[PDB]
Amino acid sequence: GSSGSSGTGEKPYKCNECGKVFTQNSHLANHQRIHTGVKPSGPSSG
Ligand SMILES: [Zn+2]
Repeated sequence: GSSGSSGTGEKPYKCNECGKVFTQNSHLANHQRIHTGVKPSGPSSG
């Protein structure tokens, strides 16, 4: 199962999605936001 060598890098917080890194955790989490659907469902109107 895709048991290949695609993901080298020992970091505390890395956005595997793109390949970035953030000292803090929140930074990475908030960033991952762009790596997922963000349709205007809540009280937001785009
Ligand atoms: Zn990213």
